[PDB]
Amino acid sequence: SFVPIEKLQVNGITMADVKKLRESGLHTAEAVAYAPRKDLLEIKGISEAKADKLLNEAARLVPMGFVTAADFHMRRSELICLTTGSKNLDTLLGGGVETGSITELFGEFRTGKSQLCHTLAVTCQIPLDIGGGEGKCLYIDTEGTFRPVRLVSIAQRFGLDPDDALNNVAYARAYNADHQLRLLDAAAQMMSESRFSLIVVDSVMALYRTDFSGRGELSARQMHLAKFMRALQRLADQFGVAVVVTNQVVAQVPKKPIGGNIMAHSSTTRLGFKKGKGCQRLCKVVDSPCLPEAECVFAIYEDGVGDPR
Amino acid sequence: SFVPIEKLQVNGITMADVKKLRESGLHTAEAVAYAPRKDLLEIKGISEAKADKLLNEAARLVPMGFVTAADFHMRRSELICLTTGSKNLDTLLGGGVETGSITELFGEFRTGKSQLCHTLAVTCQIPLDIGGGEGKCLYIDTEGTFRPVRLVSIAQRFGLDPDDALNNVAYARAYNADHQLRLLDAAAQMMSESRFSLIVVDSVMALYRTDFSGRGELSARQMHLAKFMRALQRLADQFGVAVVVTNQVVAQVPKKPIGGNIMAHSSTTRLGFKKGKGCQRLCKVVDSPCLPEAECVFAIYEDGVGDPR
Amino acid sequence: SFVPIEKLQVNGITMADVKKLRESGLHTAEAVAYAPRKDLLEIKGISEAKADKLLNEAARLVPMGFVTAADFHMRRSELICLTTGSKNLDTLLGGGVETGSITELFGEFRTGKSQLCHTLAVTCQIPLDIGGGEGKCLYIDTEGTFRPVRLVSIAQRFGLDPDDALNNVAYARAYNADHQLRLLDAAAQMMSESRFSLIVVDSVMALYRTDFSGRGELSARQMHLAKFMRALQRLADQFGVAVVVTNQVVAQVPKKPIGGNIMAHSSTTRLGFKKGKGCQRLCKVVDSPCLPEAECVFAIYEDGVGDPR
Amino acid sequence: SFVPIEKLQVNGITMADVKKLRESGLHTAEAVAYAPRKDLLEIKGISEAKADKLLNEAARLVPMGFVTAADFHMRRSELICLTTGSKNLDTLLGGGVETGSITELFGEFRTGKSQLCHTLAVTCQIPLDIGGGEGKCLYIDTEGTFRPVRLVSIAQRFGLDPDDALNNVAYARAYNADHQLRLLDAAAQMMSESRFSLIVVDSVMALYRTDFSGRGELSARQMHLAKFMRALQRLADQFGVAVVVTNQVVAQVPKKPIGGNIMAHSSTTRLGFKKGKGCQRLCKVVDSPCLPEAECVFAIYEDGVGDPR
Amino acid sequence: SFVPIEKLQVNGITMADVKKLRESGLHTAEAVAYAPRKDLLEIKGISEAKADKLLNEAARLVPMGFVTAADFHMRRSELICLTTGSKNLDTLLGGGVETGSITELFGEFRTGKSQLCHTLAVTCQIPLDIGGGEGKCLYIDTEGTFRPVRLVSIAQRFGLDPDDALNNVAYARAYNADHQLRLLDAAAQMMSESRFSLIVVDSVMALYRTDFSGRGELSARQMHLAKFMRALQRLADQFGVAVVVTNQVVAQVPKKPIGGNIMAHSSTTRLGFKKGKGCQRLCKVVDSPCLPEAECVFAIYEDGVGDPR
Amino acid sequence: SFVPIEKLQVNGITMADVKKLRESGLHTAEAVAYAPRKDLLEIKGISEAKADKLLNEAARLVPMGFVTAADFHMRRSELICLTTGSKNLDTLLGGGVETGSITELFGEFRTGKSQLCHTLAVTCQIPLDIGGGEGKCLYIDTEGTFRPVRLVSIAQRFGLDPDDALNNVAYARAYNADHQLRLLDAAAQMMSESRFSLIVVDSVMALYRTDFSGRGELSARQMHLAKFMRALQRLADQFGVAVVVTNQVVAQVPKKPIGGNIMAHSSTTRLGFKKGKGCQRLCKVVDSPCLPEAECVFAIYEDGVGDPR
DNA sequence: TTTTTTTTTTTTTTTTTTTTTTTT
Ligand SMILES: Nc1ncnc2c1ncn2[C@@H]1O[C@H](COP(=O)(O)OP(=O)(O)O)[C@@H](O)[C@H]1O
Ligand SMILES: Nc1ncnc2c1ncn2[C@@H]1O[C@H](COP(=O)(O)OP(=O)(O)O)[C@@H](O)[C@H]1O
Ligand SMILES: Nc1ncnc2c1ncn2[C@@H]1O[C@H](COP(=O)(O)OP(=O)(O)O)[C@@H](O)[C@H]1O
Ligand SMILES: Nc1ncnc2c1ncn2[C@@H]1O[C@H](COP(=O)(O)OP(=O)(O)O)[C@@H](O)[C@H]1O
Ligand SMILES: Nc1ncnc2c1ncn2[C@@H]1O[C@H](COP(=O)(O)OP(=O)(O)O)[C@@H](O)[C@H]1O
Ligand SMILES: Nc1ncnc2c1ncn2[C@@H]1O[C@H](COP(=O)(O)OP(=O)(O)O)[C@@H](O)[C@H]1O
Ligand SMILES: [Mg+2]
Ligand SMILES: [Mg+2]
Ligand SMILES: [Mg+2]
Ligand SMILES: [Mg+2]
Ligand SMILES: [Mg+2]
Ligand SMILES: [Mg+2]
Repeated sequence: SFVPIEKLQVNGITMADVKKLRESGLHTAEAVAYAPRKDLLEIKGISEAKADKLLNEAARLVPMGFVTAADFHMRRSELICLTTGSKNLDTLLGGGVETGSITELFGEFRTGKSQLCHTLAVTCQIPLDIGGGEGKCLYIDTEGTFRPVRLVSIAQRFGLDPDDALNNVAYARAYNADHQLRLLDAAAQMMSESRFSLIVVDSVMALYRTDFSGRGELSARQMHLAKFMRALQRLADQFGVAVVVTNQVVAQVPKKPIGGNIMAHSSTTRLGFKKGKGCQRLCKVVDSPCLPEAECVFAIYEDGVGDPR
Repeated sequence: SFVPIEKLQVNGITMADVKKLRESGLHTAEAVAYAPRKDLLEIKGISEAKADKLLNEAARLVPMGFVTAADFHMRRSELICLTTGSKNLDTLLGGGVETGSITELFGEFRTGKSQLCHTLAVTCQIPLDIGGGEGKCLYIDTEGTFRPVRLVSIAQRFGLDPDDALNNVAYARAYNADHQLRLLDAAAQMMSESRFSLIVVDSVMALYRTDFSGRGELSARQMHLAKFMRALQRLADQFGVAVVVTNQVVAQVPKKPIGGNIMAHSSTTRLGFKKGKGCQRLCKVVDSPCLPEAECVFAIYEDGVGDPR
Repeated sequence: SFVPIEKLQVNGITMADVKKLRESGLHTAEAVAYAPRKDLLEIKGISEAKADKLLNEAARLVPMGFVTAADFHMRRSELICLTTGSKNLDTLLGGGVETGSITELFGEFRTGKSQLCHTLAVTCQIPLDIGGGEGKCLYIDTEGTFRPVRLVSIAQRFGLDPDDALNNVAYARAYNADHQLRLLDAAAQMMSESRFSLIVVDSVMALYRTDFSGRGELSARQMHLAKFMRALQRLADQFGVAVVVTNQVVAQVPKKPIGGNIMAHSSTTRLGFKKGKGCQRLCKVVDSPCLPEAECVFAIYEDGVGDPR
Repeated sequence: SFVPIEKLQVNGITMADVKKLRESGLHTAEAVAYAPRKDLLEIKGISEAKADKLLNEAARLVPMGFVTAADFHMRRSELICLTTGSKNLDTLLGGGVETGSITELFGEFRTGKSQLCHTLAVTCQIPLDIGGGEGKCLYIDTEGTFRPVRLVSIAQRFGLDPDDALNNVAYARAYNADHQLRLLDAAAQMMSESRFSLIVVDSVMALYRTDFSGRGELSARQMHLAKFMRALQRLADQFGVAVVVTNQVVAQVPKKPIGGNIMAHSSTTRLGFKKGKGCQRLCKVVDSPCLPEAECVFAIYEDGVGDPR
Repeated sequence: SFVPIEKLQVNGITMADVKKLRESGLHTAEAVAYAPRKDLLEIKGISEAKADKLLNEAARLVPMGFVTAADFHMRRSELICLTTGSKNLDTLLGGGVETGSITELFGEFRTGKSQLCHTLAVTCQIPLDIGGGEGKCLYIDTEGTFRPVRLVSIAQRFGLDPDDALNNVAYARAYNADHQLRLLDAAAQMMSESRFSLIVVDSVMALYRTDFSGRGELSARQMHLAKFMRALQRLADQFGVAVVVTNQVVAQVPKKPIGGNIMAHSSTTRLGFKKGKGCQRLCKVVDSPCLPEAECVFAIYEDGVGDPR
Repeated sequence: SFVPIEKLQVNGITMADVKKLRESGLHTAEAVAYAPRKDLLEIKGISEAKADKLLNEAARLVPMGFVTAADFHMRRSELICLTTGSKNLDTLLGGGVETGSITELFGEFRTGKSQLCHTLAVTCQIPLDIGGGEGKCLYIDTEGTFRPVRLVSIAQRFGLDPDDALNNVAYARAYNADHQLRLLDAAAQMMSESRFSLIVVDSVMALYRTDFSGRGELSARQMHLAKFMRALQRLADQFGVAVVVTNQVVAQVPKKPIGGNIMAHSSTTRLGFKKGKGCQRLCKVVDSPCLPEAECVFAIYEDGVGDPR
């Protein structure tokens, strides 16, 4: 899928240089190709001359030019989608959650945002012919609501062994925004050794709310958030995984999501959740580059997300 | 349990540094590990190149990284749950009140919110064999309804010596929101010396209602409340105690709890109380990450909360 | 349309000099005539007494002097306008999108900026008698929202063949600001071999946000952006194409476009988009040298941009 | 109103010397009278002795000495002023735009700088008894915003014939700063053959911004600009025309014009524009040798600049 | 006042010698006394053994030797001082502008430098009792900002007849630096026939900026400027008049006057002007041999320079 | 302190020879003894015989031979040292300005060079017990900055009577370089009839710059300057007075004094001035035969040079 | 064989928050 970063060791580029690059956070040749020159010179040990040759070798292995739209159409026809467990939602989304972009879920409390993430963390492991991804899951939790018992219950409905299902999920907790950003380097390091398919951030704005307080700290908060979103997009470009994030709401003094224009402009797809009758929930498509606006109904059960019975 | 803060005395850090840190409000190595760097560059005497040292230390002692979900599942099966005195309530809660998270109780007047807190203040001192926690209780009051004469009667039912029961509860009264926030530092200091198991806040919104008035002060109220909730969650993370808070209701213009979206998103479990016939009452699960919705019946007697006769 | 650069090989200029000029990014005689002397001296091979000869010959081939306003009036009556697919919008613009200048579209999320670009990428290929351009399209994407499926649906409505329509669009993705500026040399190389009529940049400011962070890098950011805008205008002068760019908005601490005074002064026409009822949207003329301020309504359908139904 | 340069061949000077002078860029006897000797001894062919004869002969035809202030008052009380189409503006300026000096207009985008230039290009042709000039216009454009449709619309309001109006304006487009300076020699050549009354430069600093970049090229940029301003003032002295230039603004890191101290000291009159309500605009006098500070209001209509209802 | 030159005609000196001296710019006996023998021998028709007697004579008429400081104090106590029209300014300067020395004013655009010169050109004619000088004014303008209209208004405020005020000012315009130096011979010739009391040079540095461009011509520029300043001082010594000159500023790449050390060392008094609130301006003493540093406030009105209110 | 020239009257010598020598400019036997025989030849009236006799005489009256270093060391102990009015300066200079040598001060404009000379002109009359010289002062001015009011103010601070203080200073003004050289003969004649202690030249290079312009005339300027400095040193040797001179600076294309190597080698002590905060100034030792290189601080007040508070 | 001089010039915006309270 990607080009190993060891193939950049020619014409006087040694292994110590590659070790310095890995210590900086780059783990593939694509990561080197996508970075600007001013970024590479902020590493203690990389002189101006090398920074040029490094950029010349990477471009020979990673294509960056012009193609026709027919070629891009053919390539895009081969991306896989992940099933949500509900037929209504799969039809509404055009197949499921798609790899290579960012999907956002928002709503008020107990509307079902964490249950769907739990369901996807299982369906990302199953065979491709039933809507799976045949990969692993990386889960980052900023609120403390992750529950392995739900995973154990869900894995039985899809014919899995609970031991392997629990072994194939990597989990981490974050305590402030700097730690939240720091964890992405470890994620990138782990992604280059085995095959993953999904990343979850639940939720993305909870710690920013209190780490920066009031007017007078707004600009710095928005700048930090923009850096985080750019890093997530770069990971999706490098490894071809799906990315899912959650968000909270506030009242207009009737409810709207938080994070402002930075949040609104950088998400590929946006979905809104609402509370229904009993165990039923309502879903609406709020933003998309290729889908119309519409609505549907789903339900929460002991074994996960499904269709109303 | 935790790691003493005195272990951050390896290199270039003197007892004066730890004294300054303890002045700032930190009494554990976890507290230093969980704080952002921008927060450390605010204590007179710590400037730079030292905050970066205290951060490198306490990460070797306190883990912050990825694990498997099977390890997390094994660790979570060791948490303690405290009995409520009623079989139906314990069955509905999946065991009782669980350490490490936040539970909220809401309802209209004389629905039984304070009697349950009084009963929990006793059940947390008894041995783990019968559903206790073998620890002390910290009780903060903002309405003036704490009555030590109920504790004597309740303790006489569980085979406790009344004088020991009364000596093992710490009590404080608050007069405004700033005082309420300030008491938490003293709580942390006390918890770093002896062993505690439970914390009660009764009630959390009573003083906010009158300290801030009108739409022109609404934004400043919610930020203060968010800071308070974050501090409570940090204490629960540090010491592994249970946290219980109470809340009032209002009319729509049929009744809903006060506090807005900050309150609704920051709580882990939510329970609603209603009035029944005679001494009986009804309880309902309104929000939870691993339990379905259901209801049961309990009763109030001269010896505490129990099952209907 | 343009004078080929091979006509400059006279009176001592050989093929090696033209090869060096081409490698430096010049592909037409007009490009040589528009460059200052200080620019030519910075190319290896051109020393002196040769740049002067090149400039004299280019001025002989390309006119740069005074004419009467009647001649310019006659010449400007032969410019082509491209239809947007909506009659209200075409009337509001005096005919459509005009070749030889720069048009800017700004608004908040999901207001319809990318859908109009997709529609224009098809209408630039149809015959002149129905508002087409009879040429090819070049598309540069910095956000990853280009979707070939919309082109098939839009091409079906205008009587085009989908395979031919997909073969006549050239597509490229950019990953940082240096790469974005670099792609224009390849664009200029491609335009001198076959006929194009439209260029799209979607969007112009997305990567500048994160590549330059905070105050202290603001001047360098603005200077880089000024260079990019000047290159776009030079391409429009050289080849007689239409240029369309998109832009994001920010809050005033009620919304305004980003990019400052450089962006405000560099654009020829400026249009603002707003969200309406259902699938309807509103457009407003914010700046123009020959049109008054006015407003209209348009709509988004499965087959593109059109009039309300 | 000027002495032809053919009067200098009296005793010892021939037609070849005058041809050399004309090729170097001198077209009147006043031009020879105002040039320093070091400049004359720089044309191929002209040596000493001859360079000493011309300088003497010119002094006999162009007076350079002391006079009384009463005589200067009498002469200055016979200068033409050009109407702007608005009565408020004419009152604020003391009659209109003054021949023999330099006027500068600055402001942010779409504040009306180019519309007033378009109106003046028409009013410079009408008879003297209604505020006109009975002359021709020369227009230099560095941004590409010149539109003859506005001229056709404006000429009808004043009773002119549109074909005559279009035949009496000379137009040129500049592509870099060297070309911009080079066009003034052709301007002088043209002005020595027919009667003109106005010159427009719109705008003056647009190409300097990008032709020189950064700290290391600031001195050369300012020196080039000083030469351009001196040449403009020389033309105004030579032929008795009015000179109008436009300028852009930047933010103070609330807005100020660009060009430094050279521009600020070189202009005779300075006016600032601001955006009002609907089609209304505000004008302020920022610098002048004989007028106090004050403000007024004007408006833009389909037929040019006028009074607010 | 001064000793006429005709008195030199003794001991075999004819009128032809005196005419030859007058043709070279010498118009008094003090001028011949102040000149060195080397300069004298550069005149055609005056050779050795003639300069010997020319220098021997004029030493009996003009004294050049030693005296006591008390006598010089007595002589200096009889120097006229002109009034600026403002009491704060007259107090800050010790009485007004002093005859026999050089005063320089510097500042940025529209700080009031030319208005004060216009006011002095009137106050130099009023009787000695009210602070005048009872003489004529000589005015040299290099920028083109002289306005006789202000003189009428200013004269109406001091009880003067406007026509006589306008007839008592001599005005000249300079077109390059050689012409600027040439005009001083005519000034000296005029001053030997009628009584003058003030000389004005408005922007002594404006033409030097462009006449010598860039490094490589700096030495010649400074040498020419030094000659001009020396001639000004000689005139002030010869006729006992006051001398006022103006100057521009540049940015320190927070502003400083131009001209270098040659200008800084040859000015007796230096004053800096700054912009205030409304029509108010601030003045500061920057250099002087007998005054301390201080500040004051003045204002500009339709009748000239005056007190803040 | 000197042998009168009238003491050289012996056999073969008459009054006419002494009168002729006095006319030439020799006033003491030391001057005749120090004059090489070649010099005593252009004096019309003395060719041979007389010159040899005069040289033989004054050898017995003035010692010309070898002495022990101890005798010279003892004789050097009877040297006066004038106070500068500042304690820091007196400490840095080792006591004050010393008689018998040459001191030079240099710096930029308004650095305090003339104020110190004014103060010395007064302190040179104070009694020896408090650092005086009990003599008169000779002042030569080439710029026109001498102000007796400062002397009157300074006299009171030291207990002197201003009427008497003004009568003990001789003042002269120089108009060109030849006159500047000529004044020294009169100075020497004056010093042979009364007791003087100080001599001041302010400044020494102001007229040389303009009397000799540019290259080609160089080295004649330098020969003239060398002669002037040799004459100054001869006076200092003859009469045992202190000598002080001033100097200007130029920029290096950070500033350096003017005069070349002649001035650099001829001076005995060199001091540099710099501007400080408020009325404070900084002094630096740049050259001295027997002193280290240190710094100091002083200030200027209404009564002269003093300590920085 | 000889003997140093003399300063200049401004640039360029960013970025949302947060519910209240029964009546006959
Ligand atoms: N085992 C279970 N069986 C049925 N419903 C459950 C179970 N666990 C949780 N739920 C339901 O899921 C809801 C919580 O949804 P969640 O995704 O945690 O909300 P949020 O949108 O805040 O993330 C609760 O209303 C609860 O009733
Ligand atoms: N000793 C007691 N015996 C029986 N019932 C009691 C006793 N003390 C209080 N109660 C009951 O408890 C109720 C008070 O409930 P409480 O928890 O204080 O209400 P809230 O929900 O406002 O906190 C009263 O209705 C009262 O009847
Ligand atoms: N196939 C389709 N049919 C109908 N509407 C669509 C279709 N695809 C996208 N849309 C609508 O277009 C809108 C997105 O507009 P777009 O131009 O991508 O926004 P932006 O202004 O951010 O570029 C969405 O609201 C979506 O509902
Ligand atoms: N034909 C017209 N009728 C009415 N208003 C017009 C017409 N043409 C242009 N305008 C108005 O003039 C303004 C453009 O001002 P302009 O002078 O070009 O700006 P700038 O100050 O940038 O030069 C626009 O806001 C536009 O609405
Ligand atoms: N008749 C007048 N009445 C009031 N103020 C005037 C008049 N004429 C000129 N001014 C003011 O004088 C100022 C110009 O000052 P000036 O001395 O010309 O500046 P500079 O320092 O550039 O020479 C302007 O700001 C203007 O407002
Ligand atoms: N009477 C006074 N009171 C206070 N300060 C004065 C007085 N006279 C002159 N000065 C200060 O002395 C300084 C002039 O120093 P001076 O020695 O003349 O400079 P230079 O080094 O050019 O000769 C000025 O800055 C001035 O402020
Ligand atoms: Mg939630
Ligand atoms: Mg209650
Ligand atoms: Mg968008
Ligand atoms: Mg504009
Ligand atoms: Mg000015
Ligand atoms: Mg000085």
